[PDB]
Amino acid sequence: NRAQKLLHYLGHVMVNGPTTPIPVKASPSPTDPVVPAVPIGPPPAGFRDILLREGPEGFARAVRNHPGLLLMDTTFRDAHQSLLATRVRTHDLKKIAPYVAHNFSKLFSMENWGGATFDVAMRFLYECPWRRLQELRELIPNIPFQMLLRGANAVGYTNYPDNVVFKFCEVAKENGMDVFRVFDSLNYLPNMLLGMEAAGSAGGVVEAAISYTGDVADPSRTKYSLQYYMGLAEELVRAGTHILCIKDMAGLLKPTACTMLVSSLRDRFPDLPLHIHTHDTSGAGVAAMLACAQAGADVVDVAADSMSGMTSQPSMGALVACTRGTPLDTEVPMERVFDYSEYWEGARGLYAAFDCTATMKSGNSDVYENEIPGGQYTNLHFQAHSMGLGSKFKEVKKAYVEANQMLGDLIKVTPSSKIVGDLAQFMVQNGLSRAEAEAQAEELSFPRSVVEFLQGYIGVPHGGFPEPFRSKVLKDLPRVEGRPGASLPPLDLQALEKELVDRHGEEVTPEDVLSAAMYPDVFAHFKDFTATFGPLDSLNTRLFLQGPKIAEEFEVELERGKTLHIKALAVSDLNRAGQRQVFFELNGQLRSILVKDTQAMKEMHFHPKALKDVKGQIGAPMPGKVIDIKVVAGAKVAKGQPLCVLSAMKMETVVTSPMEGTVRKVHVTKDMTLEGDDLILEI
Amino acid sequence: NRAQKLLHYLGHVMVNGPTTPIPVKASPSPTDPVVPAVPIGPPPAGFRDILLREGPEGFARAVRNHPGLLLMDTTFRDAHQSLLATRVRTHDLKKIAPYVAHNFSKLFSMENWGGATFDVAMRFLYECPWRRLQELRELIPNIPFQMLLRGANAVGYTNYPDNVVFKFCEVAKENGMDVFRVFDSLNYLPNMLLGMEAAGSAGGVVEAAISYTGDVADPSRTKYSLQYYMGLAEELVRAGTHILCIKDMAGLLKPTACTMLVSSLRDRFPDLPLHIHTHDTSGAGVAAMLACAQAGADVVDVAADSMSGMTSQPSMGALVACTRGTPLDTEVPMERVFDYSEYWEGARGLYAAFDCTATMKSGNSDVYENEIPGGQYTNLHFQAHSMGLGSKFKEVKKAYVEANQMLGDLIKVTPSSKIVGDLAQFMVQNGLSRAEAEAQAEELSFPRSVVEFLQGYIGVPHGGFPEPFRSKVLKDLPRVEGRPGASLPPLDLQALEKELVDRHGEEVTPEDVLSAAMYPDVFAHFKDFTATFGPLDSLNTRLFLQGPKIAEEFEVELERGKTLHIKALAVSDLNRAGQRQVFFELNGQLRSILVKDTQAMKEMHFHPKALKDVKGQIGAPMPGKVIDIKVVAGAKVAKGQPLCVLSAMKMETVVTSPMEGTVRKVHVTKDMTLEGDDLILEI
Ligand SMILES: *C(=O)CCCC[C@@H]1SC[C@@H]2NC(=O)N[C@@H]21
Ligand SMILES: *C(=O)CCCC[C@@H]1SC[C@@H]2NC(=O)N[C@@H]21
Repeated sequence: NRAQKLLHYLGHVMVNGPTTPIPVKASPSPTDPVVPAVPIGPPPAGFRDILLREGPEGFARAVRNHPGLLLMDTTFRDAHQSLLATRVRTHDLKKIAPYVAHNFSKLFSMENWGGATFDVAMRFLYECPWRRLQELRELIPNIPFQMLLRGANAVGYTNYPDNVVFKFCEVAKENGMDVFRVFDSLNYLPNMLLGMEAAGSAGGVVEAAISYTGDVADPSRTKYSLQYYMGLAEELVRAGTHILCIKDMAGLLKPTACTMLVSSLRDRFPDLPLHIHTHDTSGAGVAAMLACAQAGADVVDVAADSMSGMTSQPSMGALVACTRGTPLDTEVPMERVFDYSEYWEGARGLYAAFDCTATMKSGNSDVYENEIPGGQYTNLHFQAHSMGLGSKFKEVKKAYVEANQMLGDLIKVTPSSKIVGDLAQFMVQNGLSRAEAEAQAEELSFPRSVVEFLQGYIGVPHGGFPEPFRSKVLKDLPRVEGRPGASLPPLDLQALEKELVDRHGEEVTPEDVLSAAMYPDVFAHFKDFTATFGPLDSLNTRLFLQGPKIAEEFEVELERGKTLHIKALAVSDLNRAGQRQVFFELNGQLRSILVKDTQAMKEMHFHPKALKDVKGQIGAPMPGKVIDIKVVAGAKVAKGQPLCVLSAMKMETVVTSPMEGTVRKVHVTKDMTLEGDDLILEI
Repeated sequence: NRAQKLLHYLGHVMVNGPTTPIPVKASPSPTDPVVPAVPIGPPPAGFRDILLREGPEGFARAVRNHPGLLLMDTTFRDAHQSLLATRVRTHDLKKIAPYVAHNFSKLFSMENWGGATFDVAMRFLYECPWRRLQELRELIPNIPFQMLLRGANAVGYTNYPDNVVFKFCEVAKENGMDVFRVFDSLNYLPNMLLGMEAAGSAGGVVEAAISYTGDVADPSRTKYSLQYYMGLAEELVRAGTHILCIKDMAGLLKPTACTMLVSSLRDRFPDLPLHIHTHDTSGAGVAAMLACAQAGADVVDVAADSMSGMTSQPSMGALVACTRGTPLDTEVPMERVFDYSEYWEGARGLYAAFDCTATMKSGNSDVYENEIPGGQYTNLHFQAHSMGLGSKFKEVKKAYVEANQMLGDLIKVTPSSKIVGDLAQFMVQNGLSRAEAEAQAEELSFPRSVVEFLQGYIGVPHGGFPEPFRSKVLKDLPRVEGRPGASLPPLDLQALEKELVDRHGEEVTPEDVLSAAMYPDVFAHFKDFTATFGPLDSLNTRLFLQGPKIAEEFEVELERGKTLHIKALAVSDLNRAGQRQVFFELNGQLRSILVKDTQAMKEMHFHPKALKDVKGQIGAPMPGKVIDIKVVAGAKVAKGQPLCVLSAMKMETVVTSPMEGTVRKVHVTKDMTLEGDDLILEI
């Protein structure tokens, strides 16, 4: 009963379309991604060998004592979150993972988990994220792995109790995660210290990421000054971080600001490794990374050349070529870069339904005025499409700016940017301005994320909440102040394990109860879907998003040894219950799949009958047209008296009543062409 | 391997259409024929009981001593030969045979075999005629059967040797035939005596049928006078016939001529039974039959009221009603007639593709000027449709009159009418008049039936052949005079049995070798078809001519006990070899049928290549357009010299020759937009 669920999925996708929401109506390309040649044998030695040999402090001293620029690949997580709405599957990553393991041994790390990959992998792709992590950990053994962990937000959207995040880092380090980049939205310091403690006690390398916004080189803006970042970095180094990081999530770091900030961090902490992360939204990413690498940055984040650009990271080939021959040489050969970007061009062609290039064709300097991050940009375009706002995204960006100013000049990264984007979609859908919605603040019903933020369930912003808005929206809802994670009670995780073993099965693991603690309803619907259709992980992307075509024999190997040569021969028409039939040739023998179509129902309405059991139910003895009614609705009549007269083709009849009674209502109007045995009078 | 051939037939009819030629593009009606209620038990006693009890002479004395008019039903043979091109199957006859056996016990006989039913049952319907005869002989035991046998023509179209017709009557009497109506086309007397001897020595009742033509009441026409019929009847009574018959095959008997001829035959032979057969083409059939029954006729031929009329027999209900209360009472109840005609209205609705009423909506008095018989009328319309003359049938009838006059005023019945109709289609297809084709008689190529008739292989006409035409068409072909059947050698029938057992199987019976003696190639193609698709006899007519529809469960019971509930679920698209696939649900399990489509082939042509193995094969290195040729076809050139120049999108190339040689031909013309690697010069 394994190929039957797969054929049910394939027929359901053929007849009804894909169960994924599709924002751009397009098909996957017929061209396959070209995987290059990989030398057979064990891969080279990398930085994970020195990590497992001498710990995180020796890893930090090795990355600090490396002559030249080090790179981190973000193609597996942040490139397709910025460009393809986080929709790239584990199949296309596993096809290129041995090439990366053989040829990119000199990388610092590789971000391939965390962010929005958790929620999208369970929600839209029907995959387990721990399964992707384990598969790529077997495939790439020589390069350290890196995950993007929020403060007390783990991989969710709100603050969690401490035991859940500690257990989350414990199990993620158990599965294979090496480097943990911990950041917070509002730069709220105890949430950062909590996330750093949870990441450090699990045994992993800690990368304390400071969220950057504004401009430190512009003295006109004084809220997030250079001294603000210097004090934040001083306290984060005082908590025992191993690598400091600057997360510029919108792409706002300019070369002068880069030189100023990295030189301040280098002459304040002379032996601490600096990592810079930026997006190339404004079009100045490679220039900013060259400014950082000359100012004293150690690791910078890149992506493959076909998977970089618009809202993504800077390009790997441009960073390799722009440092060739310099003292900052990365000594990576460019031909391996060419083959890797060749693969990702072929693989990006498969995801044309979620692609950024259907709307945005080049960069945009207006990110200097709306400050939207890139992953949020593509996921926000999808979310605005799925709520009817799919043709008003410029107004969503304008209300984005308005909602940033209205909520008190927040630092927008994931959670806070999700709050500002929810408020922007609310202000677009209800036509409200800034002052127009602050005047009606005590009347309107803001969404759960905005009201939950104004309560303070994610933390406290810099300079405090907007207190007139917080007084007008929150009437008497509880304002839990201080730290949200030090107030909420710990979830009994063995109770949740006991709650989940009696619903799905007995292969429920701690990874599953962490998936259900982070997302209860998404894990429930994911488990129901994978009960119905089974492991759709090992399908290719054209099969997953499009199904097969007629008379084209395709090969599916679900598990080890179990191979299936499947043809799709015909699709019938609809049955009595609105169901179609699909005919397959599975392993050479004919099989049949019955799938419910989803559009051919809910089309019926007509006039009711005249029920014969009651003599006071006067109906039409013959069809035609009501030409005159002789009764007043409310009086009573005798039997034999005329009530209504009807006419048909050369025929006219007068309706008589069979017995007495009070005329309740005249059910028929004037000149209503009714059928036979249809009710004209209730009596 | 029995349901597979049936499903192959059903899928072949679904995808490709019916293998029958269809003259009128229409579908069988969704209404089923309403079979009435039949009382359970043994049927009444009829005339076959007195036949089997006292022989043909006692049968003749019983039909001669019956007070009142006797009827013969022609609905099973002559009605659908006149109206539906002989296409009614054994299924629809078997559905009403027990009703006839229970309710029409007072019939004289029932014509249900012979005529064109043999050739059409093997050729277009894929049935054995002996199978129909045996099935209806089990179903109707109380009524004598009647067959229409030609002279020395048996059930064919030319004269046969004596042993074949004697064996034919032997086996037909063995199978269940009781009454044999023997007639000849030219009223050639020794062929009539041969057919009467073959029918009488087998042990059956002999009905000597005189073919009627012209008008005995009109003294202006003197060729077929009343004395001619009187002398013919005198010699046919002198040969020992049991029942005399007048076959008016075109419908030319008028009431005065009927009274004159039947009164002459009654006062010449006072104790011999007279049978009259007519068609209702002119619209005076019931009046003529009432005139015959009052003049002294004993049996008249009728048909069911929904299966009578236009070119068919007179109506049974009109004959029953017009003799009610008279001394000529038939004592048949009219309600049984109503139910029988109700069945045949429902069953005639199934044969809408072969129906007379698509062209002819009422009778026609022009049969007084063209003299076409009714069965020939419908079969001739089919034959003119299958030879491209389907829209020129009025010209076929005009050339019919011309070919009657041109061939010497023949008596037109089956063979002779087939000769005149072949000549009429020849004169329509070649635009010839009468004298225009007799002037070119020595030049043209008349068909095999006309030339074979002018040789005299069917017999000698009254007054001799047209001797200028017989001299001009026949140059030196052998004119076998006298009797054709007393000249030809007898066929070795055991040799033909030995020839047929080593081709099809070992269930080859004498009925099969008579079928192959009468029609060799039709029996061969019929045996190949029934080897491929099996016994298609037990299908209903909508299934046979139309196939099934999608998602409509139909029941087929091929043989005793073996029942099949078949659904048809889907039909795919075409394969590589142009074949479609049909999906069935046979007995509840899914089956697949692969049928060759017949239209999606024979579409390819383009320019040939330039073959690389020869250096003297100069072809186009790039596509484009020939703009100038610099060579003269015939001279020889050196290598490096320009030959042709070609242009494409912003590109122009000059063709050089690789070596020397003589330019044979310039293969390309001016401004021929050719492809790449396409030949421009042979050298
Ligand atoms: C669900 O659609 C997955 C994307 C949801 C929003 C994600 S979470 C990370 C990015 N930051 C943000 O505010 N939106 C993006
Ligand atoms: C074949 O199509 C069966 C009909 C062929 C002609 C038949 S034979 C009897 C009728 N008489 C005649 O001349 N044509 C009809």
